[PDB]
Amino acid sequence: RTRSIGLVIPDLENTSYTRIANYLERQARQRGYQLLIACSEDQPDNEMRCIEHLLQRQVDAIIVSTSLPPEHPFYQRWANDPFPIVALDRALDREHFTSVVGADQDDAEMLAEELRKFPAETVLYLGALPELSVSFLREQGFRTAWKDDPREVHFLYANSYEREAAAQLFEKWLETHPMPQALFTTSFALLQGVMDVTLRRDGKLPSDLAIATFGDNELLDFLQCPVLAVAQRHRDVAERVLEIVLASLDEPRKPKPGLTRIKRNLYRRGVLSR
Amino acid sequence: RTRSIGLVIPDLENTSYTRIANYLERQARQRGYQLLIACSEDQPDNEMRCIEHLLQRQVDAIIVSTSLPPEHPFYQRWANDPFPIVALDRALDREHFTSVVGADQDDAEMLAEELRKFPAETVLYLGALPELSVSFLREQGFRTAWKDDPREVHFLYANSYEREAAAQLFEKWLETHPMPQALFTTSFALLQGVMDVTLRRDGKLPSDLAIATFGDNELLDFLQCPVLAVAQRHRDVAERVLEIVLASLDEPRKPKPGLTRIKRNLYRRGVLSR
Repeated sequence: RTRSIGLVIPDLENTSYTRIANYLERQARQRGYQLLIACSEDQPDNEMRCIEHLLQRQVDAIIVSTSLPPEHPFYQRWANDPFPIVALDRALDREHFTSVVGADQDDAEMLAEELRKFPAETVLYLGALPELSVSFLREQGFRTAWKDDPREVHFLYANSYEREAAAQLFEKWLETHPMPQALFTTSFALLQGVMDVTLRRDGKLPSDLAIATFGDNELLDFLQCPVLAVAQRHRDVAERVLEIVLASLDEPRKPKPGLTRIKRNLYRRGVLSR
Repeated sequence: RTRSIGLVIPDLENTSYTRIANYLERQARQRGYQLLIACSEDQPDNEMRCIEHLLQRQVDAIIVSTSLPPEHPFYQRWANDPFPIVALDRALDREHFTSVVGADQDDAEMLAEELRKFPAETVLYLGALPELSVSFLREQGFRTAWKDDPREVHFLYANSYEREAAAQLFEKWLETHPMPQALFTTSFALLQGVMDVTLRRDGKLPSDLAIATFGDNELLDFLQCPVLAVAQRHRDVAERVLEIVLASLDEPRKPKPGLTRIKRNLYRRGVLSR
């Protein structure tokens, strides 16, 4: 017992991971628990050796945001081990591990439901990598809220979740199709890309466009148009992850394996903050 | 020998501290150490107990962004002690400790000298807490670059490095004077404060105001006026700190005690971005 918990995440560069790490650090310190941050750079081999380096340092538990294909046999080593691995953001084997993930589907529905209330003839759904779950979960939540609505929705998918990729595709798409009144993006990076194109061409970012995006930024309040944004309950996430770590260490018999979900918060910015 | 280093910072929320922490863990992991983060919340009492805790966990060295004044009696305990204690951002005793700090005067002048080149008449320096060391140096640097300039500079000073303090003051000042043609802020928060009121009044962020700020943000690119931004070399700072940590462990002597000013990088945004 070193009264310490390993936390493996991609990097402390992403605000989402950092804010959760922030809330978790102040959470853990509060109970005389140290937190050991070992980043993977989202590389599988790095993660595996970040794990053992925590084990070498007599860590009491690990919290992981795994980059492996979860089933990958590495974590099946601790499948029936009382040593607790608690997953964050990206789930582990749902039969041998507790995982705190988000509720992308219900989130995407809520956000989509809200955007639809805005008048707009032409609508554009912009995502990326529909092969992935986060991409599909979000599309499904959206399609759910736009089921019996008459309006046609143009769907457009980029090769990656990047600013440049979105910029290129949206610009190419503007040749055939015209500018939309309503927009739905599944990451902030996509919206950036779309905005770059609108700053080009127009010179002026829009004041006649309902924006709806995943991820949140406070600087969206300066925009001249209505924007809707969803972001994680970073603190509420941290609480739940830690409660499970403590339950496994303290209580007799660990919590049930499987997913537990936490919904995002909606934010009305741009003109909706006035 | 645990092969571990303790970091003590205010929080994992401030951009600069997190980015520095990011580039520091990635470096520390490579050299084969494990950072332990302990946040003071910028409270003296907390800061002190953190160091008690980290020391108790057999840590090899500590990096600190201290909340205490440079020659506080608490850190005189390790003044002639060979156990390394390196200082980040906020400097410790300038003769018994080595401090990796910024070049606020140099950076201010550089940024100021750049801002001058635009054709403005009414230029406004907005700062906060003038008597503080950091506030002083930035006022100092600015005056150097606007020494022989034959143009007035109304200096305005908020009573906190905060957004609403800046806004109130500026809008109350905007009664007595007309709109500046150039502008110089001493933090990002003060720039926020100014833009809030400019978004009021005008209902639109300016397109003709030459802007110079401390602290960077990519989203400044979307502005439609000239923008100059200056921010830390997180990676340089991080790796140059850690170099001193290892030199203190390995080399038969402790390196020169004193300040090592690392200069900030300049970026161009708004219309300058495109």
